[PDB]
Amino acid sequence: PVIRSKTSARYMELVGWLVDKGITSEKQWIQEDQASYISFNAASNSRSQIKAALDNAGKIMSLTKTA
Amino acid sequence: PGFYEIVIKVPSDLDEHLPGISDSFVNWVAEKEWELPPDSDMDLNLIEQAPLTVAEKLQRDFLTEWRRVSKAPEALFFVQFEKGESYFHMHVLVETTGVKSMVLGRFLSQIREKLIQRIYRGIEPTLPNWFAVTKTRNGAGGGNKVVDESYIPNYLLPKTQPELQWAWTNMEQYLSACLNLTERKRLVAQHLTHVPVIRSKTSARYMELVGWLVDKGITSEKQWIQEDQASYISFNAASNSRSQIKAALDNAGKIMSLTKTAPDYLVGQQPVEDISSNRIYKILELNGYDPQYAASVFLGWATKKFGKRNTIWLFGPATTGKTNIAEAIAHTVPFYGCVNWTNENFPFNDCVDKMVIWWEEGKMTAKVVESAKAILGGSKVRVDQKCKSSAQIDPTPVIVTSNTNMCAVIDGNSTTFEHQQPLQDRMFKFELTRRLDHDFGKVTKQEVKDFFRWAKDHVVEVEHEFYVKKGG
Amino acid sequence: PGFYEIVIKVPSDLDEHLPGISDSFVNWVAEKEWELPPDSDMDLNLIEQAPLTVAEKLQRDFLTEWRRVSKAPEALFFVQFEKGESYFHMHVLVETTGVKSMVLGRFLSQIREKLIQRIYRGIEPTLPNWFAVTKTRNGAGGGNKVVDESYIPNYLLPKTQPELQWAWTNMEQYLSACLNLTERKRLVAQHLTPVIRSKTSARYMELVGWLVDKGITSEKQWIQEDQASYISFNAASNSRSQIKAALDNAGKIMSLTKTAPDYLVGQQPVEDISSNRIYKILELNGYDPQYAASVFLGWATKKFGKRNTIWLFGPATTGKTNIAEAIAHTVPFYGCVNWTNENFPFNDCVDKMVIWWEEGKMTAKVVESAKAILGGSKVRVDQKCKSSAQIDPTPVIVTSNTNMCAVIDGNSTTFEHQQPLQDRMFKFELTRRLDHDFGKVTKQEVKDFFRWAKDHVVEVEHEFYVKKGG
Amino acid sequence: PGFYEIVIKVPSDLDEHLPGISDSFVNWVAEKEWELPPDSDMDLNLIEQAPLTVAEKLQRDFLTEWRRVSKAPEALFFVQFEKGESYFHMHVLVETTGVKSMVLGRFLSQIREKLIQRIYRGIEPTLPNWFAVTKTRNG
Amino acid sequence: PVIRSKTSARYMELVGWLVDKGITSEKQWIQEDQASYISFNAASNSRSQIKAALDNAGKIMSLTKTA
Repeated sequence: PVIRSKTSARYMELVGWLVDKGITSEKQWIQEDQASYISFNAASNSRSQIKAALDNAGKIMSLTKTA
Repeated sequence: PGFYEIVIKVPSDLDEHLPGISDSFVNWVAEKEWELPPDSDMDLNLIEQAPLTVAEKLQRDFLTEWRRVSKAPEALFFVQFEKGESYFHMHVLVETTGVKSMVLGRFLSQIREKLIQRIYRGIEPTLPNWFAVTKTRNGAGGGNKVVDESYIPNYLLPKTQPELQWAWTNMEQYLSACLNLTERKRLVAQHLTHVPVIRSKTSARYMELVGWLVDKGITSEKQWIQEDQASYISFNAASNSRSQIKAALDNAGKIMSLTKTAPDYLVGQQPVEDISSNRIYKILELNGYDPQYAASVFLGWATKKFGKRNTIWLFGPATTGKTNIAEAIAHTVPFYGCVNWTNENFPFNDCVDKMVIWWEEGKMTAKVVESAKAILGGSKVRVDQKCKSSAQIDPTPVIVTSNTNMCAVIDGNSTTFEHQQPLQDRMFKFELTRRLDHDFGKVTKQEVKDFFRWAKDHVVEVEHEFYVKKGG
Repeated sequence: PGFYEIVIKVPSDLDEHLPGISDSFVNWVAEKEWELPPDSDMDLNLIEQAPLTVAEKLQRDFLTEWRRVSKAPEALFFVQFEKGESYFHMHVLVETTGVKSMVLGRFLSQIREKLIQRIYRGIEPTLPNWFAVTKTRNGAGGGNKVVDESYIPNYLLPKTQPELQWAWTNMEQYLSACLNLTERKRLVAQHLTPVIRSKTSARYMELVGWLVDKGITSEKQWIQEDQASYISFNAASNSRSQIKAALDNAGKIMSLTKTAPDYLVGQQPVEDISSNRIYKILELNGYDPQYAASVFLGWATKKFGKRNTIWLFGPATTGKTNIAEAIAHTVPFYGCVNWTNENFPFNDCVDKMVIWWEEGKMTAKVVESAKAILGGSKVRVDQKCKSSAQIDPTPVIVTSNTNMCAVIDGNSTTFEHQQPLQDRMFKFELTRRLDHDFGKVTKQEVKDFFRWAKDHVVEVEHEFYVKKGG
Repeated sequence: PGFYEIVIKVPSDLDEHLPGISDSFVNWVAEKEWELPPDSDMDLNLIEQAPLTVAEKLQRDFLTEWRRVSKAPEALFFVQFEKGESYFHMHVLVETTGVKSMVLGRFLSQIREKLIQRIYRGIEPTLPNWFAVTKTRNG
Repeated sequence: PVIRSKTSARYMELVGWLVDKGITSEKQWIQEDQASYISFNAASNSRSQIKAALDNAGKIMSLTKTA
């Protein structure tokens, strides 16, 4: 299935925009744009979301795409 | 433009929901037959008849009352008659033009009363909350849910023939998708293919606080109180505000770890009007060195302008116009670290995750001479740590303030001089032999800031050499 | 000088937009040919012929009528004949000289009627809104838009062949940019080149302020000053989620801001120093109380640096602990260095203003950090079950009876770090024992001693042995 | 001493707000000019012309009608013409002496009728409530 | 400063009754009035409040009263 909501669509768009630039960890986020980083880090549920997004992007890049 | 999701339950059982209804109403509702348009692939057998007419009358009266009470006949709307699992309802949508959130409650009650007095003719439906508006939270807590245009293709259009019955809307972008599954599916697919930040009153202030903190140079709780104790206390009243302090501190640290150059924080803002009063000026003029040339050399060394020769070495006994300036610089910069010359295995243990490498009364070691030459010659290298993993040390301006000849690189229980020329061709020799008086006073951070700023107001041609020109 | 943006649609299809037009007009529209200037890179094939004549006549008559209704023949203008996606239009621009913004509709209608009666000969174009003025807001609620000279190179000049057909203007700076893409692009490239208010936070701020004013060190003093407040703030659902935070915040605020000398300075002057217990202890032992008082004044005010430490050496029960017992009770916060714990000896000394060392014994595990702490130098040390913390230069006092220079290292001792420690303290020789009727030192006695010290300042010489009493 | 906050929305477009206006009015509004007084440092280029004359005529007739209906020509007042982003609005203030809050509405209606029958020459501006008084609550 | 609320007043009355009746442990509460003990031991949050009030009463009696 593909549940949708106001909190999941933003996360989907964020991960889709991140995987395009090849984000590795939080270090690359500040290099690209710290404004968007602090925007999401301002919330309280983003701490547990960024850690999962990093691993998800890593696992995706390694299984689908090739160097 | 936002919209309000109004829920209007369509009475399914006219005998139970509308006890005592006149027979004329039921006759007129049952005699009205409907037929889908010619270009409509929807199956009419699944769609009802009397409930369809009831929903049509209800939504028509609702739209009429809304246009009459809001004075906005050109307002957009989107009605969709569906069939719930146990009762019929409608996902009515009306724009917020001319109707604020603090007046919607009264208009809803007025429209409900008008519908009960006109359609049902006084008889009020006995359904659990037959007329209400979607809220951001269940109960009387959350407020009116002001959805967006993306809510239509995200919940209404995805529904197909089984749950769909009819729909009415004046928007030009959802005209053919009223009674056509193909158009609805096409719009849903287009919306999914089309699809970042979030705007909130609680995050907007945090985004400015994190930017003001880095501007003021705060990297801990003491620095926050140094500016204003009341301001710091205001941002730590509740647990949510307390965790915010730690989050902001961590983010500010990780950001400062990736600025662009150290001088970005050391260089002052406003110019200098009296440099003679600065202690650095007197320290440089007493040892026999042109303050202007020394300031230019310091600016070029801190800005990574020399590259290979981007290093300064203050010679002469300890505390001779060498230790005071270095201590002031270390106290001014956010983080610092003293090179542990005693620990030849991991002398850079204290210089981990630091912006400046300070060598206070310490001799050069041969165990980290090759790796240190890379950072001194403008090159990156990942050195080890004391019981910790390695870490890349980007080209950072190193400052040496020792008394013994640094060329005598020690290699354990002996001494060598093979690294004399290699280390001398990438450092500046500052023969600061003059000793400061007991009443000289320690240099402050504002003094270092003013010195670094004046270094920019009076720039001179800095020559890449070993021996720095003295004050003639 | 501003300009008015008046849109004028050019009827393309003369049969549909101008029904009933005479054949003579169509003949003139189709016969009049046009040709770009010699220095024009635009393609004439893409530019239509019939609409160009109509646009030229329209703009000419419009300028002629404007120069008459405004009384400004030398006014600047800028016309650009373009081609929309489904209808032709012109971005006519006229200066605001002569004609105002409020009295514009009348002149516009008059010019439209004249243009009709002249070119179209009574027949009015059937194009929806074929003659109007660009408003400041999309709708029936906005005044006439008054653009500026910068509006041309930021909207009209960027446009290209698929859009443009012709343009007319008298400005010396925009003549070559009317029928030339190179000049248009050149001009386009040259012109472009926290606090928070809340009822739940105000109470917390007021509580922090009251605690800082009264000076609540630990939780015990809270109940002493007020019990109802501690009961109310503890009755909350979170219980003890804010009490400890407020205590730590107040402690840190009072430590970083104020210091011990702020309170050690006595208020009123000393009336009799001989009656003080510290003075008697210092005099009976054969040491000039004046130098000791000056040393204490300079030590709290961290004015010695390396030698910013006192070492009251002597046998036990010789007026050594009696002074520290009062010095620690007078100051707000106090601690004790645990010499037995070689790993974390500074377990109790956490954010304290005065560090008292009772029967201290230097160890090899903290011989480096000790030299920096006692010597008035910033240094970071690892805390017990807590992160590291920098102990800023703080007055430290020792009251041991053994040799502090002896560095213990398990089942042995080394005197390598003897001179560094000897050159950073003030050794004493207090051998006289105090009687039972001497009594302990009070809190006011320390303040009186500090006041007498400030009242009698002498040169403090960096000597190992303190000057004895002559 | 209190004052009544009166607001007058000057027609931003006479052709759209005042349909059928006489030609003499437009001619007088266009041909009329003004200059900066001696003790004035405001740029005349930024200040409009026709709106200035319109506001002057409006405030003059309003003050005359108020002094005639109140029988207090020596009363205080304060008129200030503004230039809004969407439309032009005037801020008129009159003393609350000799005029109660009840008869204030009747006097306002009377002067409005006089203005629409004399100034506008029987033309009602299309702007919503072109003339009214500010209340203590938006509504 | 003092927070005002029903729970605050209830806790104040509780600690007052405790320090008046000389209660210092859970045994004395049952010895005097075993009904209030079971009444306050129902809610989960009240269990921590009981210990907090006990400690507060003990400290208050140690600071004010003497041996």
